[PDB]
Amino acid sequence: GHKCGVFLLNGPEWRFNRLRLNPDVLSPKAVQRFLPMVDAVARDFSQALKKKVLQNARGSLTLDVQPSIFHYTIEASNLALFGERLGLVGHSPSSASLNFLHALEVMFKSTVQLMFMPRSLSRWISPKVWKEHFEAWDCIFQYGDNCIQKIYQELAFNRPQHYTGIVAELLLKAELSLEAIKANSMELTAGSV
Amino acid sequence: TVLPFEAMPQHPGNRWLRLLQIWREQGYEHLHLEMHQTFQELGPIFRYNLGGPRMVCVMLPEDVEKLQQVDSLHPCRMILEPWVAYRQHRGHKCGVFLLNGPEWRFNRLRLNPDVLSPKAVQRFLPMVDAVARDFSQALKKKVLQNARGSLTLDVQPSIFHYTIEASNLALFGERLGLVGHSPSSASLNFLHALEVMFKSTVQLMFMPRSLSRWISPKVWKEHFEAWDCIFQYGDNCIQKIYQELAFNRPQHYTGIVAELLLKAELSLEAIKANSMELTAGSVDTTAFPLLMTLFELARNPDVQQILRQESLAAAASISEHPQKATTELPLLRAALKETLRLYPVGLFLERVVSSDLVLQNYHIPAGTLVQVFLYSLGRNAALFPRPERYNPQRWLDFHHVPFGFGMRQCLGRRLAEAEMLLLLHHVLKHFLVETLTQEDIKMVYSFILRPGTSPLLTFRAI
Ligand code: HEM
Ligand SMILES: N#Cc1ccc([C@H]2CCCc3cncn32)cc1
Ligand SMILES: N#Cc1ccc([C@H]2CCCc3cncn32)cc1
Repeated sequence: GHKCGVFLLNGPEWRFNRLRLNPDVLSPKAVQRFLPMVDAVARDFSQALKKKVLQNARGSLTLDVQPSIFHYTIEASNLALFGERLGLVGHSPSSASLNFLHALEVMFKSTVQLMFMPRSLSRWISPKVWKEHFEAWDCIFQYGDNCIQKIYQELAFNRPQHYTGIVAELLLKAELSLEAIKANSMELTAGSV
Repeated sequence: TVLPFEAMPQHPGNRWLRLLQIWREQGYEHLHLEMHQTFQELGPIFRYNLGGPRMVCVMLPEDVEKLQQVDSLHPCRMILEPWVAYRQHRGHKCGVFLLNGPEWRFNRLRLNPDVLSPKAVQRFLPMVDAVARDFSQALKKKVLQNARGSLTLDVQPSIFHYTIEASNLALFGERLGLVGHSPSSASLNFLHALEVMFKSTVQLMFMPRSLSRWISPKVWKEHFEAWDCIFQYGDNCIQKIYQELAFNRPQHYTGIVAELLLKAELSLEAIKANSMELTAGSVDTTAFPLLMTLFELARNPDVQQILRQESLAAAASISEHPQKATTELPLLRAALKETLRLYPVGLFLERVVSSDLVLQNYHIPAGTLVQVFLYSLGRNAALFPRPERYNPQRWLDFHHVPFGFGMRQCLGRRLAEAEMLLLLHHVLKHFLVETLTQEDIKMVYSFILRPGTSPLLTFRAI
């Protein structure tokens, strides 16, 4: 019963959505506000690596950086988007963050398995892939739907003067319906990783 | 004038059809509601067909007062089969919560001075205060990491870990690492086991062991396995302290249990049993009321501002002497009572009557189990005008009995109060509590009464 965000829309619904999203997501003015938040996180990343690095006699650290990079993008995104700092740079992955990387992976995998046949074949030829596909999006939606509940409640009580992320500007303007803000808020939260 | 015990209205139900309803559903989560809607329809008092055994359910302060007059020297409450059974299966002694008679009284009189005595509270408050402070400091470090300077979360986990941290410090002088860090596997196992233990208590306590023996044999296995992990959390705690105090006696204060050990007026086995009850007993019963309070404050901004104002007022004097929190925060003490009026953790008081007595003008025969139902008592519109309204001032003036009464009334009462009192104190001086969730939280019975849902709270630092 959800609405589709811009990534999934065609026609006039799309344009109506997109034009209310540019100013706060894409514009040089938008950037000017969320870039210092992004920068803080990126500073934090390097600050955390350097600490771990200087603990070694050889002043180096050799690792798979994929895990920390993925958590970097989740942090910087959640900040820019939702004004929130999750503790995912220079600290372990949380079970929520890991469950979400995993769901996105499955979602994409299982996206490939369904994309290429019409619904009426996949229906009975691969029922367990639909069941799988939907469960990933359930997990995905739960995550992003967390962020929204948090900020939605926060904003019901005090409407800040300073900049606190992209979704705030969105809610505050209320140019878009709540369902629309939700759908797009989800796409950015899934898409930004 | 006085009427025969059988003149009393009867509860409609069966001890048998409820056996099965529990058998089937693996619980009895609506008990409180069902009991409430039975008082509505039958008046302040009714008997239940236990099938020979006599039980009466009452809801009036009038009737609590009558019941205390009949507390003997050895007030009895019903033997709680599954819990006692675990003690006999493992040969451990019983604690004050499970003892009756002379053995009860011997234990109780040697536990009051260090667990409940206001002298004791004066020694352990300042420790409790430290955990309460550590809790708001932790919250405020996180809150201030967010741009809107607020955190919106489910607090239940961290509330539960507070009551473990504080209890353990009050009790053992041990500061586990549990506030402003993550739950341990020892923590989550303990909480899990406590919950399982309550759950199974319900599944077993409504039918005799002869029946449950073969009706739910693995529910018994579940209960014991739960206790096993509970008695292993507690024993670990005691073995630590017992071996410290064998090697030297401190001259300063270092806990409720230590005082007991140093005095050795009770045998090691007796101390062991009681510490167990105190360790298991000081977690869920403190944490739920505390949670419930945060929620009523969250949904009564006005009552919260009064409380904060009186906590900013008392702020400097209290940090200077934490032991003063009891006398500088009466409005907050009241809110607690108000929380418990509405959300009484222990649903019932109960007495197996030593003497004939007369309630609501019926004859009550000796050896009758009289249960008092607090959910109804405190929701009795006629005694608490606008009962559905959260109003601490109500208590500023026998209507407050959620810890019980007489010699038997909760031994952890003053510890429970201090832990809730100090946490709220520090949350209020640092944060505004907020929710959009203004609709009532459905309570639920598994041995204790507890929120079924956990509301999403926002903590905004000022
Ligand atoms: C809000 C918190 C609490 C509430 C509402 C509560 C409630 C009660 C109630 C209703 C009783 C029945 C007493 C009677 O029948 O007269 C009781 C007894 C008891 N409680 Fe609590 N309790 C709380 C917290 C605690 C804590 C924190 C501890 C441990 C430190 C504890 C340990 C005990 C013990 C050992 C008894 C048995 C006392 C006896 O039979 O003499 N309780 N409590
Ligand atoms: N919902 C959603 C959602 C999840 C991931 C994306 C990602 C992955 C697909 C290609 C792409 C372009 N821009 C972002 N994306 C886009 C949307
Ligand atoms: N052992 C034990 C034990 C565990 C939990 C409790 C709790 C739950 C039952 C009602 C109550 C009153 N005071 C504390 N409690 C009491 C004893």
